[PDB]
Amino acid sequence: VEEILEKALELVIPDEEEVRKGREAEEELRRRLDELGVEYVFVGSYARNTWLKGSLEIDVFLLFPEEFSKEELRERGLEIGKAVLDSYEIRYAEHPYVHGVVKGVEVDVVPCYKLKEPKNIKSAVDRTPFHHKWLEGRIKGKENEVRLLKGFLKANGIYGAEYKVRGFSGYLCELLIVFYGSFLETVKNARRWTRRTVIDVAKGEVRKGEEFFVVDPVDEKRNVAANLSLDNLARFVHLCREFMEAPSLGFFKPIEPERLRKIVEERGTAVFAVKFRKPDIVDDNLYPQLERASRKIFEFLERENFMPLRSAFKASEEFCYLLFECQIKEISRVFRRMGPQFEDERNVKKFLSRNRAFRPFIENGRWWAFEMRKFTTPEEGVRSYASTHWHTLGKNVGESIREYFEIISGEKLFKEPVTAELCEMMGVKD
Amino acid sequence: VEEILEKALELVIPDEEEVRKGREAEEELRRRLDELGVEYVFVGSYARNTWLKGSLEIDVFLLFPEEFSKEELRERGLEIGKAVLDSYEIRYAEHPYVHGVVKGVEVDVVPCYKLKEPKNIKSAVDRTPFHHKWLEGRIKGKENEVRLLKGFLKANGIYGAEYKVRGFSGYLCELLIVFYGSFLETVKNARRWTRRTVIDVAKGEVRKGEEFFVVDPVDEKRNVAANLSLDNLARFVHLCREFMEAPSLGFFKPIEPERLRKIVEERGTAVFAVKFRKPDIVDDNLYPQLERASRKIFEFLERENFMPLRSAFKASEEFCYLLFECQIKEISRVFRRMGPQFEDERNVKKFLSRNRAFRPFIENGRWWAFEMRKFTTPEEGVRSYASTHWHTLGKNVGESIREYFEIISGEKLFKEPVTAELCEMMGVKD
RNA sequence: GGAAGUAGAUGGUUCAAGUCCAUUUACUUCCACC
RNA sequence: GGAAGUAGAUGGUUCAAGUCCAUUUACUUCCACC
Ligand SMILES: Nc1ncnc2c1ncn2[C@@H]1O[C@H](COP(=O)(O)CP(=O)(O)OP(=O)(O)O)[C@@H](O)[C@H]1O
Ligand SMILES: Nc1ncnc2c1ncn2[C@@H]1O[C@H](COP(=O)(O)CP(=O)(O)OP(=O)(O)O)[C@@H](O)[C@H]1O
Ligand SMILES: [Mg+2]
Ligand SMILES: [Mg+2]
Repeated sequence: VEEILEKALELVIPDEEEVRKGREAEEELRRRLDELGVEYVFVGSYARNTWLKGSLEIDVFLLFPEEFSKEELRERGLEIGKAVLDSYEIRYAEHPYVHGVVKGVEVDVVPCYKLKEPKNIKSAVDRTPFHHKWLEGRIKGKENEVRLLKGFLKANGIYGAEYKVRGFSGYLCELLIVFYGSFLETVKNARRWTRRTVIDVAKGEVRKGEEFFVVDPVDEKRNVAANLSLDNLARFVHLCREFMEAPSLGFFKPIEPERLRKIVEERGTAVFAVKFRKPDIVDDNLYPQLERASRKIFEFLERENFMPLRSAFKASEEFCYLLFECQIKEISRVFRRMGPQFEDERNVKKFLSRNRAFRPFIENGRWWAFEMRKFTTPEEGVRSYASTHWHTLGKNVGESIREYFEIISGEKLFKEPVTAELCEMMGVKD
Repeated sequence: VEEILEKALELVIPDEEEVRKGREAEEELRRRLDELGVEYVFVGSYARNTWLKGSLEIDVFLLFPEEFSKEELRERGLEIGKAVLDSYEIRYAEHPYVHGVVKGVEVDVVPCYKLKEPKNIKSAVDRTPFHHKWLEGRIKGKENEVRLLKGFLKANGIYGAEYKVRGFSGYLCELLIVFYGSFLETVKNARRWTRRTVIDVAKGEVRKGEEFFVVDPVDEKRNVAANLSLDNLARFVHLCREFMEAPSLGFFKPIEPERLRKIVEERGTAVFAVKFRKPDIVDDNLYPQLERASRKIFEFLERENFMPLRSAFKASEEFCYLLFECQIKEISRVFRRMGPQFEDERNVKKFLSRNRAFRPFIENGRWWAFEMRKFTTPEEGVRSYASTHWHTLGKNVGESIREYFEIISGEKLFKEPVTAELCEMMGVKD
């Protein structure tokens, strides 16, 4: 293992030229910011030298007096960000900031309140300067351990707390390194994590809770792992077990429509997608909506007895796809409806008063009716469901589905940019 | 209602010529029996004049000393029966008797023990002479009420306690008339019977029990309605409710393969039969076995996710048919198998060590595997099931299935003598 | 023959079976055939 | 935007809904976007 981690360091540590680029970009930022007479602080991974090789982003925090309105922070912050970056983008879900580039390096310029105590925070980002002060004199010397953890997580698709990933944030990685001492110790101990593991770095303690909870040393009410999904927690624990069993440098490194067609026909399942235009909204808004829409349709498919197996979704540049595989390609038109016990004649009368095609029957002490379905395939079902229940499939996703959707299968489906997702959904290997 | 019951009397009461035939057959039996110096007693419906018009059978009971072996009763009883009847058949499940004809009338000649007290009975039939003594001076004058109840039950397929029917015995009908006073009172009160109704004629009482129970005034441990099915009890109660709501003389009176084909295709269901040679055994042995075989296959169909709707069975002269209708004509080859929670690595290791086609996955905190079915249709499934599980489908039925069976559907099935059963199974009306 | 129960022994399946699919011994009832 | 909760109002389905499919008002958190 020790030999592998040596090799892995070459993948996670920035070389002298990349470090040089960062420092020069930092120096230029300070120069631009000092010219404006702005109050700022460097925070995050650049300021701690815990950033992953090839993935540098400098965080500059603009410190505003607590009295300022939320609207002043965005106006003033966006104004400063734009004046200070070579090129810029402004795109966010709630908390305002400017993304840009200085001397080839990515930068976020972020307005925040200058608080004493990261308690009753005023903006969403107010803890961040306190994270830095806390980590400052604790992370020193353990930089490459953090970089190993980040690289391990990134190579396995579970790095980042954003909705798209629902994984481990960079800050969480730093806290784990402070807690365990090193990447290897983190990985060894994570093998024994449960869905009820509470890690409290400030108290130097692991206990049991209602949920997986890593308490922010800056804010004991804050779960740093709040947005780590159960399944992704499960993935990391499993990965840690595998790595220790058979340590591989491959842990640190990240089909033709014809074969996919044959696999689907081998499975004998109904495979299809709902396709609609992607709403022009940020990822952090879009993905939870794609998750909701996918779940609502899945649940419809289950209560309709199509026996859905799994679901998946994918957003391309212009379209979104909700993907489903079902055990039932076609169900009978007739089904049975449960009626009352033979005993209560009031409800039996009412149950039998319905005009039906097929004459109700007594079985095991109760009345039952044959009834007719409006659809017999999972595709016909989803068409009905998505057309009438658009409004429950996410604010923007539901509105887009209301404007246009189509259900795709077969040769037509395997031509869509969804092949990676389909393979993962069906556990296709090789 | 009173007018209908007047008309109905003409259907249930034997005319003077049929009564005359019975009396002459009785006189001839006595003459044949007296010539042999045999000890006998007339019992049952002929002896009480409670027999249904057109359905006369005389019961002659041979009274043997209690000390006699079971084998002497059969040998001696069969010997006497044969000497005394014009023609005869000997066919029974357990308790020996001879069926025959004297002067055009059906007769059962039955050996029984001459007990004091119908307690700790020695043969299955030992209560019968006591039933007669009990009913003798209680049923007098209410003969036609009994005949109305018998006729009502017979016209609706629930007369007789034998396994083929699982309904109301003639003796049960007599007890109900003694309890309620008349057919109309029986029918009025039966509307309020439940699956827990206990009727105790000897005590003049209705109470609540664990099950529907009519206590034999001759034997308080005996449930006269022991073999009345829950569903047939339910049928009678419902029928009683209908009759009182809309009294009809029709209550007392008992499809082309092409239309049936269209109905099945309208339903979109899988309809098929298991066909095998009828074992050469009595009804009372056969029917419970047909019931078992039908249930075992149904249960297989349910746990295999073919969503069976109902089942039915029919014995012809030479074949037996087990009939099934399923919502699922074809299921996918792939299905999901539930594995362990991500937490216990011992069981996860073992779950993942199985060589599979399709790579297991984590969902909601636990491992799942894709697995492949050996069959994809309910017919393929039953073929597999009946070929390997013949031994659990009844002693004789299972052995016959082991020798030969076939699964039939479509045009081929609608040509079998099973159309009545199929219509009833699917609630076909008109 | 079928059903219910009591005690015991097994095979298969399954990550895991007293708990699912089956096999089997002993004992106790009960039902249908009147 | 998404999630959880507290209180209230509705439509549909159903023999029967506080209990299923949905709609909606007020209030309390929480998460992602750093
Ligand atoms: N979801 C979240 N939870 C907790 N803290 C967060 C956070 N997002 C941002 N932060 C804080 O803001 C700092 C900067 O965040 P980012 O720039 O998004 C990532 P980073 O921690 O610098 O590491 P990375 O660039 O190596 O991924 C973090 O170090 C952390 O203090
Ligand atoms: N399953 C059963 N339960 C209770 N008593 C039964 C019985 N089978 C037969 N008996 C007794 O034996 C008598 C003769 O029975 P069966 O001849 O089979 C019918 P029955 O009662 O004479 O009426 P039926 O000929 O109008 O149907 C009955 O009257 C009853 O006393
Ligand atoms: Mg950064
Ligand atoms: Mg008779």
